[PDB]
Amino acid sequence: FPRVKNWEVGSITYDTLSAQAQQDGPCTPRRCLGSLVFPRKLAPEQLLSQARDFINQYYSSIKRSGSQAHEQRLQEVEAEVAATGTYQLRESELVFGAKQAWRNAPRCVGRIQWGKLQVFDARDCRSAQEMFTYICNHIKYATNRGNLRSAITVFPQRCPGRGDFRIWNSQLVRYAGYRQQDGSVRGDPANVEITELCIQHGWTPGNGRFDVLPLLLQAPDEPPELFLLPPELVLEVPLEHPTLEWFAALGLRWYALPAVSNMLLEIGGLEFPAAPFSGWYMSTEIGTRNLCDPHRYNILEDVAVCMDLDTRTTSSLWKDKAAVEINVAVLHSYQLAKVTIVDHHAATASFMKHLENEQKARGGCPADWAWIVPPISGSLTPVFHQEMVNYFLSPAFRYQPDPW
Amino acid sequence: KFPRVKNWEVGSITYDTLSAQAQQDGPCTPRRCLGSLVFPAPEQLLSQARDFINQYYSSIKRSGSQAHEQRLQEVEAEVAATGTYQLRESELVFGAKQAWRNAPRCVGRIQWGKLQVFDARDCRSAQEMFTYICNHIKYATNRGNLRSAITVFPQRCPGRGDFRIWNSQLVRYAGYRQQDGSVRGDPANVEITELCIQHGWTPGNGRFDVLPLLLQAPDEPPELFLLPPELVLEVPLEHPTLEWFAALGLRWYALPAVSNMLLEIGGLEFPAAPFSGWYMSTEIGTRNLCDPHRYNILEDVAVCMDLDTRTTSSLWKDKAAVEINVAVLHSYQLAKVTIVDHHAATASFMKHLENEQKARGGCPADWAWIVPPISGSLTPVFHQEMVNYFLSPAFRYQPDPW
Ligand code: HEM
Ligand code: HEM
Ligand SMILES: Cc1cc(N)nc(CCc2cc(F)cc(CCCN(C)C)c2)c1
Ligand SMILES: Cc1cc(N)nc(CCc2cc(F)cc(CCCN(C)C)c2)c1
Ligand SMILES: C[C@H](O)[C@H](O)[C@H]1CNc2nc(N)[nH]c(=O)c2N1
Ligand SMILES: C[C@H](O)[C@H](O)[C@H]1CNc2nc(N)[nH]c(=O)c2N1
Ligand SMILES: [Cl-]
Ligand SMILES: [Cl-]
Ligand SMILES: [Gd]
Ligand SMILES: [Gd]
Ligand SMILES: [Zn+2]
Repeated sequence: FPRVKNWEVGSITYDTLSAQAQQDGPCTPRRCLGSLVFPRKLAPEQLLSQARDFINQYYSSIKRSGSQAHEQRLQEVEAEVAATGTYQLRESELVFGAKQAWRNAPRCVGRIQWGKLQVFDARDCRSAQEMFTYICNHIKYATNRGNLRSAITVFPQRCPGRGDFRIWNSQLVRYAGYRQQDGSVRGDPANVEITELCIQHGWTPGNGRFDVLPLLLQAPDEPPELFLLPPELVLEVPLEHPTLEWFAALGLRWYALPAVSNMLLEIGGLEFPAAPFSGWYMSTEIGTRNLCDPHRYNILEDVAVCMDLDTRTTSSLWKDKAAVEINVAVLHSYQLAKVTIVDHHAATASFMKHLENEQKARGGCPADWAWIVPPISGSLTPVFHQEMVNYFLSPAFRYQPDPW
Repeated sequence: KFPRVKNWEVGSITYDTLSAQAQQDGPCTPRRCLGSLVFPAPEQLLSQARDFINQYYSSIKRSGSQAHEQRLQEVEAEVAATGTYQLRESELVFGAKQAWRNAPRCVGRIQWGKLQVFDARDCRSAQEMFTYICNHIKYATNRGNLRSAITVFPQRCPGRGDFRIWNSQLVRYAGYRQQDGSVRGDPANVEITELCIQHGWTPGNGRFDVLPLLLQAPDEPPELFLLPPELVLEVPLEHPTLEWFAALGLRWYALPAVSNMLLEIGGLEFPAAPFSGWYMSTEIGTRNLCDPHRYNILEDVAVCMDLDTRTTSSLWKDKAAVEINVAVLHSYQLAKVTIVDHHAATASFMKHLENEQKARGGCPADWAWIVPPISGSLTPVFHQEMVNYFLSPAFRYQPDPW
């Protein structure tokens, strides 16, 4: 059992939960591959094994392991797979599995919220227009006029033979990325590719660097089709700085709802290639990574010139100064627009609290240091000085190949 | 079947084939990654030595020659008669350089070839040990124009105890416990401070009192030595535009000299081999001054800046730390003492990664130590995937002699 120390306080804990980590990660005794974004790469006998495991801790959670429907629920799954090859989850199980998968996400710093998740059951949807309506209900419910609420919508489980439901965008809200004469990009460079696929599927392109892309939604086998998002459903926050008057004039915006729509949900060995989840932003995500990454909007320099900073020498720390103000603008703007957002200090402090809860509850917590520590001011947050153990638990969210 | 490594800023892809040569095992398994943990006979001495000799003769473009095989035959003969062997001087110098080159958590390695190696293997006592160290500090500091160096004391050897420097660095500030249960000075140094006191040291009462050296000759108790004040170059900290900053009375020293690590070369172990470079400004500004468990000045600086410390969303922590780092850079540049900021340093580490890929087919690197403690993704190393592993020669941690 790995010994884990916190270097700020000097406290020691042991991660006993790691002992039940199965689906092996990328690392070996000879080399650590912890920093890698995608680890490695992306007879029904196996299905039952994962199913019994999932059902077993469901009843552990609600006390009733031993006797009662715990007994009973086990055979139905057994019978259901024997008869049909796959099985269907009880609604409560779907709910429990969805929360568990979020609980188990090593890279998520917001997991103190894992208990508060609204699960929409969309396993009875069988059309692209149906998905779109399901997505739109989600977006509307999750956005909630700016008082954001964590939400996941779960579409039908993958079946052997015949295709899958699948959202082609990485998120429900993504901004356009347009190539050009110089091969450079107006808009978001992260989304240039899906922008490419949007246009070659019949989407009329747009103005500039903040065009909300359409959804490319895909029902089984029958190839994808475009769906335009209602403007009133897509909540956005124009970016202003509380004291730097010119910041507004930079014309920056970001959307309200971070909703990830390309990850595969695994509960009890069943796979949901379409299960979009949503929460609310940590401000560094927008202010530091989206706006300031060299390969994203890359605005750092432009903001520095406006602040009349000395960009002639790295040792003026002009990047650092401009980054902080871009972050200050994000927090101020979202607060002004009354849109739920959390700063990286508050978020990491809550995660520390989440660590201690999980220590008592499960004897440890899978955490990926490199993704939990914020992208600015890392050592000024408590998680920096906290050792972590990273491993895979089920239920879980996994990456998956893209539909092309 | 070598690890694929991507740079996400640019889109580069390389394969770390060097990792396959990893001569030792770290803490990670397929079950779990322990990457963020801070702390992770003749026949085996023989195969270690044989691999280092192979390395040395590769580096001088003399692999497989007569001189090469002769040296191999000499080494395994000397292990037969004495249970050990001695490095030739050129082998020692190469070995110390590789150890730096091989250190996964060092962002400064672009410099690895420029290292002054002082051979103190003939050192006979603690008193002589002290003289060697004083010369190291004097050469390395060089009146503020810092030069990288290592001094190598006698290797661990059968029959005799170890040379050890008890201090974790050659220059450290005292850390005194208080009536508040508090600490006056550097809290990281309470233990060594206590040891010094109970070994005869007359303690000070300031926040920046330079510690004496506790130096251990084989099978001897440690002996206390005071550093000549004028040997220890310091920099009072001031801020280019915040004039009240100077009144905080903060200082730091010029020379970062790590002195409690073990240098391992071809299976031989050097328990005492202090090495020194020059500071990256974040070590001082962010970690030494702002860690809650170090000098912890962040809040007092923010209040002075008249930031709103009631709420986290004003980012008072981020703003104060940025100015503390500016202060450090300004002060060192003013004082004409070598310093590198985290942007230049990470930029040069990227060049090292590129050099090393051409040279060795990769480079051992610990992402979490290489990414600076502030402004991580503003630096190019953040977006670079890395493979952590152990190569030898190497610097290793070792237990405290007490
Ligand atoms: C409610 C507030 C939430 C906050 C503040 C938050 C914050 C974050 C952040 C900052 C990341 C870093 C990933 C990156 O930068 O690419 C992340 C990752 C992640 N989050 Fe959350 N999150 C929240 C809600 C949720 C919810 C509701 C779920 C699932 C139901 C979830 C599941 C995940 C997963 C699976 C990752 C892994 C990222 C990856 O592997 O690419 N999070 N979260
Ligand atoms: C010359 C400029 C140098 C710079 C800018 C530099 C920078 C750094 C930094 C920032 C760290 C980690 C900081 C921390 O532990 O909080 C580090 C670690 C390290 N450095 Fe360098 N260094 C330099 C010279 C050297 C030299 C000359 C050597 C040895 C000959 C060396 C060997 C090491 C080793 C072994 C570690 C990691 C040890 C540990 O993890 O505790 N460095 N370096
Ligand atoms: C749910 C949620 C909350 C929040 N605060 N932020 C997010 C966005 C971060 C994110 C979370 C996530 F789970 C997936 C992605 C996209 C994939 C990223 N890698 C593979 C390149 C992004 C998502
Ligand atoms: C040589 C050198 C140059 C430079 N710029 N900075 C340093 C100090 C960094 C350092 C380098 C080192 F090798 C050891 C330590 C102390 C160990 C701390 N860990 C266990 C938490 C610190 C050393
Ligand atoms: C190379 C490195 O592992 C990679 O850039 C990771 C580091 N940590 C991260 N952390 C978060 N939250 N998001 C990211 O995209 C990354 N990128
Ligand atoms: C737990 C965590 O690994 C630890 O606090 C590390 C993080 N990264 C670091 N990076 C450097 N350069 N120096 C450090 O001391 C640390 N501390
Ligand atoms: Cl985002
Ligand atoms: Cl230091
Ligand atoms: Gd102006
Ligand atoms: Gd002033
Ligand atoms: Zn690992």
